[PDB]
Amino acid sequence: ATHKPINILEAFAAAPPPLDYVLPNMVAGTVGALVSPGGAGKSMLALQLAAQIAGGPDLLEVGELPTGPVIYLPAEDPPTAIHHRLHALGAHLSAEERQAVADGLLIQPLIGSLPNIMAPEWFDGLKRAAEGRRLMVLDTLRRFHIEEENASGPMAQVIGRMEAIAADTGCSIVFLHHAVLVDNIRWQSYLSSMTSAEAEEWGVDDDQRRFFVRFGVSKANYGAPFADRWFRRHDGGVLKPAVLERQRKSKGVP
Amino acid sequence: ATHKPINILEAFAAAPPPLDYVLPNMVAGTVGALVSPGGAGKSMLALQLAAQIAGGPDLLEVGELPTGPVIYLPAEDPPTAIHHRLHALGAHLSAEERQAVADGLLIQPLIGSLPNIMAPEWFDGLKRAAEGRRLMVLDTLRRFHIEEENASGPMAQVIGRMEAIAADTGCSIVFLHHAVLVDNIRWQSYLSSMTSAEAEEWGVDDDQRRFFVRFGVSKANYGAPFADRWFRRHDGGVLKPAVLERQRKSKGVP
Amino acid sequence: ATHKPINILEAFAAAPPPLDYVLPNMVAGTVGALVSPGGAGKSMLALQLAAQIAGGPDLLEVGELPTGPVIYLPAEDPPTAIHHRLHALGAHLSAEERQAVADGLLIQPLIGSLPNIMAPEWFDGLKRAAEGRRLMVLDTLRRFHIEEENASGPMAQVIGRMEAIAADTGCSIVFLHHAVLVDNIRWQSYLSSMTSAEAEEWGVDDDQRRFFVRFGVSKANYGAPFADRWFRRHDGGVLKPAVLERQRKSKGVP
Amino acid sequence: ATHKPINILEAFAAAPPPLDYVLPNMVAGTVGALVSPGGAGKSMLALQLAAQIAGGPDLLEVGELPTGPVIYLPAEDPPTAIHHRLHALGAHLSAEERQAVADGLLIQPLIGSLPNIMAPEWFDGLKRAAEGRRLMVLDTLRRFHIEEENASGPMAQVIGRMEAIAADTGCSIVFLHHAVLVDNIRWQSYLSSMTSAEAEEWGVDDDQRRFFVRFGVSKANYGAPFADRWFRRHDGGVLKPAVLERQRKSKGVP
Amino acid sequence: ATHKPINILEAFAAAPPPLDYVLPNMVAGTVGALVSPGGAGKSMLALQLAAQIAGGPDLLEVGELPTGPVIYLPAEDPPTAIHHRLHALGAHLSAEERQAVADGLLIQPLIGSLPNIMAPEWFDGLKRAAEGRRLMVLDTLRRFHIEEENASGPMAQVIGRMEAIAADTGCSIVFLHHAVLVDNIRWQSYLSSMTSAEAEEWGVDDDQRRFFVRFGVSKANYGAPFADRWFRRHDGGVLKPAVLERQRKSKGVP
Amino acid sequence: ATHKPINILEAFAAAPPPLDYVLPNMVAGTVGALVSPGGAGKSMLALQLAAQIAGGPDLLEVGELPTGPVIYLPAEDPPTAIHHRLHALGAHLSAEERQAVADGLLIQPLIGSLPNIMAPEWFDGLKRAAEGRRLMVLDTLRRFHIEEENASGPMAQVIGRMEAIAADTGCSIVFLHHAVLVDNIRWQSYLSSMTSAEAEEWGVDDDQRRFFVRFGVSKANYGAPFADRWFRRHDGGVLKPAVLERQRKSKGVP
Repeated sequence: ATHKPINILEAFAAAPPPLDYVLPNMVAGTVGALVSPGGAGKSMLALQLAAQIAGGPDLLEVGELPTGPVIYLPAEDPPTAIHHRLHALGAHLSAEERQAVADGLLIQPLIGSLPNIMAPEWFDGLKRAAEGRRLMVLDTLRRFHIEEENASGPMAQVIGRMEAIAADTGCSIVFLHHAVLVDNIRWQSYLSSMTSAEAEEWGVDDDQRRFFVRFGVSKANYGAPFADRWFRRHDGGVLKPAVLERQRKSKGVP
Repeated sequence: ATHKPINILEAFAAAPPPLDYVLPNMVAGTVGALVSPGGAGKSMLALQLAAQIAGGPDLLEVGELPTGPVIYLPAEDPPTAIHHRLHALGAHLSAEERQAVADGLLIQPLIGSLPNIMAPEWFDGLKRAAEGRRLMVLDTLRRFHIEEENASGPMAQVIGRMEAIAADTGCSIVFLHHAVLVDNIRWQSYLSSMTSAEAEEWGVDDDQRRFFVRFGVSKANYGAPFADRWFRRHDGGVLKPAVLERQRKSKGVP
Repeated sequence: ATHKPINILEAFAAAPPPLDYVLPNMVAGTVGALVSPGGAGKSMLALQLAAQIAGGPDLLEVGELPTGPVIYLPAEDPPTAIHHRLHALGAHLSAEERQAVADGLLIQPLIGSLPNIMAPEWFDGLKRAAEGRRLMVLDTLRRFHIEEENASGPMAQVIGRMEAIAADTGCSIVFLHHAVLVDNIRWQSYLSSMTSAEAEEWGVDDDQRRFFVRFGVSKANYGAPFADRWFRRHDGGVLKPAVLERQRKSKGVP
Repeated sequence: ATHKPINILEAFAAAPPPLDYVLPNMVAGTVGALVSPGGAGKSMLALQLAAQIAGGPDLLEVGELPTGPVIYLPAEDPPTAIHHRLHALGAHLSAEERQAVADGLLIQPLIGSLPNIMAPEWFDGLKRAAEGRRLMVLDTLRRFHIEEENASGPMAQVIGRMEAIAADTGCSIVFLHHAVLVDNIRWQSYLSSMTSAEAEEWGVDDDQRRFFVRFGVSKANYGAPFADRWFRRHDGGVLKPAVLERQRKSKGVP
Repeated sequence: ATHKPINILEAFAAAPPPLDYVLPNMVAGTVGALVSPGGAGKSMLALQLAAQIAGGPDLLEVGELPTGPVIYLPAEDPPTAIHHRLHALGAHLSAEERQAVADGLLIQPLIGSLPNIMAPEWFDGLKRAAEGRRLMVLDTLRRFHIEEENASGPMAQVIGRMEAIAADTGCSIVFLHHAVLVDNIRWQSYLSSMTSAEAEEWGVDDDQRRFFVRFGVSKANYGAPFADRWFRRHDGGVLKPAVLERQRKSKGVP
Repeated sequence: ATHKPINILEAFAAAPPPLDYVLPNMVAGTVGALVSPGGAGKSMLALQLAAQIAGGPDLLEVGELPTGPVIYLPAEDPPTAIHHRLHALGAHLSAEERQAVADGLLIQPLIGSLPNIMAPEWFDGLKRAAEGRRLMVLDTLRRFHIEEENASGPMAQVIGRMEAIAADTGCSIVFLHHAVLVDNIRWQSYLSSMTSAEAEEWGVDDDQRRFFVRFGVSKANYGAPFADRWFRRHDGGVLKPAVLERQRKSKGVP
């Protein structure tokens, strides 16, 4: 990506247009990450945010977000599993909403395709796939490079190429990560399953905490504070705002 | 392999067909692993599951599984040893069951052949061998690559190529591994010899524990929970269900 | 860069010209660093210092500094965020001061441009951009090389190239670094958000410490001591002196 | 090496031919190791075992073994030391036995020859020398490769090449190793000088333990258990059975 | 460099000429090192010893040293800083002594030049610069190579090249090093700022210890023991003998 | 080096000639090492053994050793230092002995010559220099290679080349080492300065233990036991048998 010098006098003289956020606290045209241990629900959450930006409803009740074409690249899930996940989500959408989602969302399975962003063929293809789009989701980062995720140099190159695509096309990029990488990212969100401790704190008996997960923004530079959110895992894993009440007075001794 | 974009509206519109499992909790067309310390019985278990999927009887009493051509690639055992294991297993099969196994199972010894999936010759050969088959078993992974199993980058490439073959041919791949690879695998099963503590728990005298092993699925993303299984080692190591009874009231002080 | 041998006799007889400092304690024509944890305010401080040297006012109350052309290279901030930062700073500048800054400061966004000082094309371009200039700011170092920052050999080459550019052109270079690498630098400054301990030491009640940050020179070889400074964070993050006084007697028990 | 698929039906119907052991518990046509600290007596034991298989007497009292041509490759001992070792062993052989050994054993000194199994010239030469032979002994492994023995990738290739030679020619390969690397071997034997604790356990007074060494198979997959053996060190280092008996009641307090 | 065989009979027959020392305990035509933490005063001490060997006075009161052409190569200090140090030193030299120093000392700044002794261009240039000279000072070693100072192999090559230049030209080489290299060096001297404990030992008030430094030889193979020296820091850092008296009876309790 | 197969029948039928030792317990035609911390006296001891094998007297009173041409390669000492060392030693030799030493000993200084045995030019030269000789001494190993002495692979190559030279030419090679390497060597000797503890044990008062050093063979496979020897350091470092008496009854409390 190449940029023209900033017009300093203009920036001083007039108020610049408000920042454009693709996601809460994430500026459009940049790279971000969604992290959590495997199985926490990143793929489901990612699909839901993708569907919302594509034009679907705000089922997650995060802020209302601008709409634009979205491309989701799942490289770890078998296609038939994705079918089932979409069918499950579909139960939460009206006929008009299902249509809007299909009109703005592209899902291209890449399991076994071996994408390597450090290879010209894939960098070129990914950049072309980002053109005209507002968001690109990579699930997960591990399958889009062949470097050591512990090597700062190689990873600075891998992440740098995502920044190049985003800056040149305007299409934001969010990669999922099972868990440095975070040091090279300016926006980071996460998923954290409800712990036994949190279960007691929110009046959820153990045995049931398996159905709740919290989401928040762990790293951001701009925008108003985004409060952590609790989601309930419905049939098929679909996430929806949880209805929970703080257990001010303990039920026993935590 | 290459995939067609997901038809979103169709996925929403009607429930997709049920998932096709090659093994308990493992989706057909993906890669999985069977792990345990050396000498625990992976080769015998693998041969039995292979014989089952090939069309043989469900001697292991694990779930009922779809049948299809199977290719077993033992790269560490002397060919004559494989003959002894087959002969032992044969004593548990009727005439028609032996014919069934023979018609659907191919066993190609590779000791001394040095297969290297990162080499074009072997990748192409292994992919060709997977064509038209339901399952391919690699025994063990160590002899199918020349990388440092501690290196995430190189191993991501090795496992990645197995995913390419499985997704492209539809043939599932399961590799054995002597006790990371777990991080890059979505399905994982294991074998663990009966401990002295477990022997006490199941009323099995110590010294006799050497004849029992437990089999379970430690990592799976889809499907109903698979209950751990206890197997009894018979002549030649052939595995059978074993009917153990948990000692409710201990025989003494464990 | 090339230097002429030192004329010994002349150095003895003539009074050495006063050292030319681009920044407090930093000799013009050398490389230096501004260090701090991400989010402490390096980008804002650097911008204000750059505006001052370019010809703007001494808003920070640091020593008056020689003026000269300045080029600021932000490689991590999206252009729109820079527009906003400039507009905020502009509220502290008169019409004449705004023009002075615009006349002497050049800001070239590099997000996604992937600069690599070890690559001929980039070394040449950066060297070319340093010609005729007083100061060049790299924000941050991590985005100007693809090496391991903990590797002395590689970083010697990276830092060495910045030294070559500064020496040959006369343009000083200051790179930002998010909290080894300081062992290769002769000038280092830092930013440190006020801690609870420091707030009690300076008469700032807790809950208000979020408004203050300290700036100081942690490594220098020449010049009179630069006293640590406390800055108050104003709208948009603009830093202003806001003088504090030491709390001789504690307000309680620290 | 190349193998023919296993004829399943035949393996079921026909009784598998008895496993052919080159050494106790070691299947002919595979790779194995003899391990111990330097100086324990590996070279002498290996020479005696080699002489036996070549057609000499069973001086060691191990199981009678099939006879066949043997090639011994000492890469660490100067030729003159080998002459002396042979002369010492000769005192235990009759005229007819000496001739049998000379007829079936080939000893090619390689000290200073710098064999490297990873080099085409040496892999080809060693493979050629294994043709038509029953056993090939490498003394010791360290002098047949230039890799890091603690590096799994490189050693996989080194050991893999020995497996290829053994499988293709039918000639078993046993390499000596001075006390990871055993994880890649299926057969392992050892030598261990009698310790003070073992001497008291076997009725040997201290000060005499220097005369005894124990031999045993530490890793094996097939065959009836081989009982650990105690050998007495005679002139020149020649090993002979010398049977000991367990000391039921201690001679004091161990 | 190339050497003629030693004439043994001649060496036996008569006592060889006395050893030629370039510095205390350091034989002419070899490599040595001056080590200390950064900021201890190595550059000033080095310049003074250089000025002495060049023909200046023995201000340091170290042994009397043979005179000869000297070349000083400071690669980290801005040229203008060197002018200030020379000017300060000049105040301690008479008119004739200044001329003496100027006639025998060459100072070639190399900041930003990036000398790399492993590169043919620089090795050849440095060797040419050593021709006809008595001493060459490298300040500091870090800027004369691009290797990992932790790597024994590469450093053995770097130091080796310095030995080649010294042995071939006869010009001794001393490199400064900010606190392995010691293992590959036969002569090593150091600087260590006065500790609070040492201050007490020499009746120097704390807070004033900052003006004293001790110089010594930590590694030397030949010559009479060199006694540690205490130096007083004067204006501009110029070093002078300092006449300290050891406090026999302590002033209080150390 | 290449060797003809061993004539087995001949080795059995007749007693082979006694082993030829170049040094106590070291077989001629092999590689050995002399190790000790720097400054212990390896260079002096090495020169003395070299002079003895060359034809000089057994000043060290080790065993009487066969004579043959010797070449000593000092790569760390300045030539003039070697002159002084030889002159010192000369004081202990008669005119006839000095002549014998000069007739059989060649000393070729290599300081700054940068020998690299892994380079064709140097391997070829060293091998040529070993032809017709009985012993070659390298002082020290570090200066004859550019590898990491901690890397077993590279070192196996470096040492292997010395074995190649020795085996092909018959010239033994002993390298000195300041202190793995020892694991690759079959003969090792050492020097150990007298400790305060040893001083008391041999009735040597402290302050004087600096004049005594012990020598022994730490690793050997053949020959009769070699008892550790105590040497006294005379003028110039020349070593001679020390006249010491065990302090059976302590002088106080050790």
